[PDB]
Amino acid sequence: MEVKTIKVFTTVDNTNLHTQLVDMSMTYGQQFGPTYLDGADVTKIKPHVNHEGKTFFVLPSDDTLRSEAFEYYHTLDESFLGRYMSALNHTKKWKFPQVGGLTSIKWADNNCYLSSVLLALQQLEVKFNAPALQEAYYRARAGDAANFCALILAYSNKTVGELGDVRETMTHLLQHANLESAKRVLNVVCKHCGQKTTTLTGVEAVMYMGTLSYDNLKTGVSIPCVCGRDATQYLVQQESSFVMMSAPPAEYKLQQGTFLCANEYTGNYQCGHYTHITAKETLYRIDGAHLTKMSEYKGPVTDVFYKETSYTTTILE
Ligand code: NA
Ligand code: NA
Ligand code: NA
Ligand code: NA
Ligand code: NA
Ligand SMILES: [Zn+2]
Repeated sequence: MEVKTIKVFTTVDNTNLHTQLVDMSMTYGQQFGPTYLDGADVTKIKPHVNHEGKTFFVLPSDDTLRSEAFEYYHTLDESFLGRYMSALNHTKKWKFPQVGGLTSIKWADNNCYLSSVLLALQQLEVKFNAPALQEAYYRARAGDAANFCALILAYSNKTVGELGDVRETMTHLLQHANLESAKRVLNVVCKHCGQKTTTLTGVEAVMYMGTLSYDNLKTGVSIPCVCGRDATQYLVQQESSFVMMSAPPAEYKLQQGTFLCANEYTGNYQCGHYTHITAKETLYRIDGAHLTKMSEYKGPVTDVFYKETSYTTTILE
């Protein structure tokens, strides 16, 4: 007798494993719909005896599987799992060296922006609500980052090789972060329209666009008003474990002891390359696999991260 059937497990979350008896005369596709083995699309291939006992990813095709997928990924986007697997097939071949004491990514497939995201996240006090991200994030910190990168890509709506942006990616990822108690209060004054207090929560409490300087947000920054004037605003209260300050790329000085980490962007509107700046015993520039230690830094910066716990202004009235 030749082997005619094998047992395998199917899954949408790599936790709940569903036993299947596979007919070796049919493709995986004919039995399960689109099917993946460690990210590889095996929809069109027939089973091999060596597949016995292995785990295959499938698409959520009934209410139980849809619920498992929602519970794990925190999205109802039906294209998600397929995009995640498509990315994973490539990211499993990336290398994740330890550079400046952090897990970095050796350059491949225009992944510099992802390396900068990964490096930043390891330095923030952040956790993810979606179990897929939290579990992958833990593994990534130790150097097993292929799954985390594939997830970031899928959550971002980016494919492997696509040119990306750190701030855009962070906006997508932080939607799944533990920011429900993050709070920001801003005092806003327009000479025409008057005063108001703006309260922001979640992602909007930790991300700012317009200046790289947390000090400047504290002391006063210009912001457009609906009337056409420039109003001024300053930070009254902040409750979060970090803040991310972003601005269109420009030359900026970074001084050890005054920030957590940052993204350098060399380039312009068309094209650019993202590197990571951090500090340990001195300033570090981490460009994928490559470290440069620095005694000063003045260069093109787009995002600066700062530690926070709780801040309250001393500006009166
Ligand atoms: Na960074
Ligand atoms: Na995961
Ligand atoms: Na901010
Ligand atoms: Na302030
Ligand atoms: Na990097
Ligand atoms: Zn106004």
